[PDB]
Amino acid sequence: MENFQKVEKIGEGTYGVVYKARNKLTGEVVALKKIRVPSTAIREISLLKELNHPNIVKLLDVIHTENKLYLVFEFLHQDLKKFMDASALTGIPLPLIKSYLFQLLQGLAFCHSHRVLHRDLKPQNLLINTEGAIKLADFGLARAFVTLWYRAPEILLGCKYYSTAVDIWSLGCIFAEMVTRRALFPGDSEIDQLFRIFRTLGTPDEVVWPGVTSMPDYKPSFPKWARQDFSKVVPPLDEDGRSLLSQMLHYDPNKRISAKAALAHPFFQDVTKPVPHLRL
Ligand SMILES: Cn1cnc2c(NCc3ccccc3)nc(NCCO)nc21
Repeated sequence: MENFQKVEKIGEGTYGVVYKARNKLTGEVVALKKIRVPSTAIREISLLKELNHPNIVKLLDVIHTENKLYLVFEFLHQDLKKFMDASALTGIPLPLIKSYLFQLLQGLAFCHSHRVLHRDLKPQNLLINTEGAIKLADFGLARAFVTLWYRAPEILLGCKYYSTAVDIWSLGCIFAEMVTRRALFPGDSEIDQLFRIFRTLGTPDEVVWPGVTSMPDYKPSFPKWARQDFSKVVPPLDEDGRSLLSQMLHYDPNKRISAKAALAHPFFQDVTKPVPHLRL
């Protein structure tokens, strides 16, 4: 819009291009998102404008002008993906990884309690500040209105009425990635994605996942793989970390751990809030 000096295109995703912009009037630097108009989209958004939390990127303003929608968000200095790319030679220390996951579970727990799902978590929409805080960006736009890597298996198998459990799956995937410095399931197609999950956690069945064989995209023709030990999957992570991850990656959406429950896991017993050395 004309109230902003679009100083840069910091990115672009499923819902449009995001720009680092300065408010011509307030002088503040904000993240301007040009959304790519449904009275309902508008109404879902208004709800999001009102959901505030320390671990959720704040939606400052909604500009519905000339039948166009722009979302104005607070600006954060870096995203997790870039930060991990910088740390790839030494990894993000466990204390920082632990603090980040803890904060992320709090954000998720706040949203999930309001029946708000993200549905598209990935390192790129996790933003961090020099203060050691991390926040979830784009929360709830999915309902208001492409890497398959963090996609929950029930979504891959055709489930249309998915739950908050899809976010815990995504988070578990990210958690593993920070630990090993390599993506857990780097799938290049929905079926490749699905068989990558199967080769590591083993092909699901009625025992571990009752109802699985009746899923829409489920085919009796799927290969049967065996489950690998987690010690081999996330070699560096301790027992507490592995049991937590295990619970986040349960096939059955109803058996997969909740964000609130995860906060009480013994893995977070020695959590602290260290500060990251960011290069801006
Ligand atoms: C809604 N929002 C608030 N701050 C940011 C931010 N800040 C990080 C940032 C700063 C400068 C250049 C690139 C990214 N990055 C992005 N998208 C980046 C994911 O590719 N959106 C943001």
